[PDB]
Amino acid sequence: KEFAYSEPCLDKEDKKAVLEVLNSKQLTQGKRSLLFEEALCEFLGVKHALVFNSATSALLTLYRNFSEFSADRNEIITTPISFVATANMLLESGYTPVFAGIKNDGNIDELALEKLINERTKAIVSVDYAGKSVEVESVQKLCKKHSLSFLSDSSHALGSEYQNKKVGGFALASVFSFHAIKPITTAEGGAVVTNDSELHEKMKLFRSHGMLKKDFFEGEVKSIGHNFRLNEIQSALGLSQLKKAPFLMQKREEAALTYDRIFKDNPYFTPLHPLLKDKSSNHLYPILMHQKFFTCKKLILESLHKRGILAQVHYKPIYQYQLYQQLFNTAPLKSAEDFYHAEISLPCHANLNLESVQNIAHSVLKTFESFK
Amino acid sequence: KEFAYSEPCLDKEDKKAVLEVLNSKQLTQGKRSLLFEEALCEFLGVKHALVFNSATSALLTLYRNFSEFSADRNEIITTPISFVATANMLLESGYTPVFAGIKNDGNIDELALEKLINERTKAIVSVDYAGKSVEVESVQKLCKKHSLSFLSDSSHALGSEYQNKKVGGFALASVFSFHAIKPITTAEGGAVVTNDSELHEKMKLFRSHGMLKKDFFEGEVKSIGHNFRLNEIQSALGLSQLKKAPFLMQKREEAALTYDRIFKDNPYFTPLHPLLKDKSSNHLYPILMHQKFFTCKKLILESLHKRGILAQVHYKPIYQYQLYQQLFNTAPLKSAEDFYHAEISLPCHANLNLESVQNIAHSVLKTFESF
Repeated sequence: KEFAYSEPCLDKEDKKAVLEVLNSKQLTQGKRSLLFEEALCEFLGVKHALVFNSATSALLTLYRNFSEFSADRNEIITTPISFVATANMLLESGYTPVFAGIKNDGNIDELALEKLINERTKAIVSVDYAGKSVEVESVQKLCKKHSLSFLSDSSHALGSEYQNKKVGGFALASVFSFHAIKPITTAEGGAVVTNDSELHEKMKLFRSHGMLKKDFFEGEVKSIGHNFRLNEIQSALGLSQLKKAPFLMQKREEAALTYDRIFKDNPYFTPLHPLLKDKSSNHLYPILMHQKFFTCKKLILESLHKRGILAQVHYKPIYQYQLYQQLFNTAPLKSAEDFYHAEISLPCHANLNLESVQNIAHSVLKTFESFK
Repeated sequence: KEFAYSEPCLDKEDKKAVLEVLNSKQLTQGKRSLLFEEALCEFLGVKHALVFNSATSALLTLYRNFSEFSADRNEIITTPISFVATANMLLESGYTPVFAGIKNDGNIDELALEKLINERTKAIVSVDYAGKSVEVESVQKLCKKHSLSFLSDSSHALGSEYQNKKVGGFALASVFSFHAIKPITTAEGGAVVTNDSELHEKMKLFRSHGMLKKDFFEGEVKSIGHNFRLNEIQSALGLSQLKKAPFLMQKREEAALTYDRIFKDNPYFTPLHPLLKDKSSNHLYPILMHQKFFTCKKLILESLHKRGILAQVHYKPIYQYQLYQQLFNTAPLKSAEDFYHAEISLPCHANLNLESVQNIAHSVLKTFESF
């Protein structure tokens, strides 16, 4: 009885909505992506939404279009505790990533950003790690104080709130992901949401060949564009999943709460969930091992896998990859290293019932006792 | 009724294939894209196939990866008669397009190509117009001679043939589209096929974050990559569609033959379909107006639309786009400007029955008669 760390959660209505699209003659560039984009705007309380084939494609369109590029303003500060894509797309946009420290919770350290700004600094890119909001008030005030763009990678955090308001409209722009195992899914897919109308329209054309309507037969191209559209089949699934996002988020919060209960005051590791101040998407359920276990990681992990718990680790500090060590040869950050050595993401998704969570939790405990 | 120039043609097994995926816990990065890639290899007779979210992503991926970029060899020759993405992706790859001349069959003229090869030339990019294969054997030589890469944008041409051999394994790599209205669809999708194993592996990495699998928990990244994966839902549809690609192509062929019959010896335009010498995918059915009609295109098309025929023109020559003026200022080519004014694409797709074709054809003639 094997448990992936996350799974898609599709139901009858989701399937019904996909079938409906298979019966029509518009498979792409149609009503359903617009409908999906409108429903996100409503859901998040923002003005503008664009859906893409992936969040990685959405990150790129944002990075390329928030402002024009200047070799004099070429550094962007971001976290090294993110999926590599957050960084890879900076490089594809011509920026140099500058890596900040993080906190116990895995989020970018709002205190340690000051130290790192210089003349080259163009933006801060934050990540709502595990779906937990970063300290928005701070980064905003800092970004204003320094004429910096605030960009939010909120891939994990569709549904998450900060001071009882849903993440999405705190930054110049925010990226979400609808990858298979994310809070809601379109199989693959992402979005950029924004309150700036000019940004929206500019990254709308980047998304689709830079084609402006004209004759009906003829169009105009003033700038480059790709084909990063999200098709109608995946838009229908998105609509359908969105309509139940608060229910799905609550099923995960329930899993989190069962874990907390059973894990309370254990001698082995610190779960992050009880430390939440606002509502979270609960994309991941992280535990942070105590130092004594660091040299056991792999053995701890293999021992979990053998019990059917396919635990993962989020994330390897980005600067540690070969690509980043060749380009920047970055000096390690202790906040990053410690978190990486400590973090384990346990199974957490909407489809896990009480029994499975109980079994998994008790079983995690047996694993750590196995050592000492 | 209202006739769009092309449509998807899905059936009950297409619909059944998609449901099997929704019932599964694997919606992306799964068996089915591998299977679809495999089935594309078997269909084409090539060693490697990679599927992407769109043909534009496949192009960028090929363009960025077929060789390392050098400011010295920064010129790639291509046709101006192609969808824009063909060039937008050259710009994004830092190359400069050199627009060649076209034949009146819409294809890049394989003779006006030597004139253009200089010191900074890296590759030739042909487009298989309307599914018609370019003069492959003649391009393979001009590229072998001048040490250039041959890259084929065969977007429209899955199923097409050259000297009774499937288009796909003639170039260094070939790109196909599975967009909603292409020979087969995955709604949105594309592919790069190749017989070059090193290039396959490199493009595979570019398609997915550059992530190399180490053990279960860790990987390595040595070069950037994106997220241009095709998911399991569309792969499943791809497979179901590919299995009937020959049937669908033969429906489009029959529709073209009907047009051909009704249009025989007409005094208004010349259709391209009868001119073929090899099997084509028939992605479009192009007709070329006689010179004396160029002057009224706007009114001829509006009255075609008026009768319900949603005809289209492929293509506005790429250099005419504001963007390409600002950059290269390109002086018009006589062959491409002509073809542009002459061309109208009539509806052509697998679901267009005999009555419909016989009606559209009749309406087309009536519209030209009234001028």
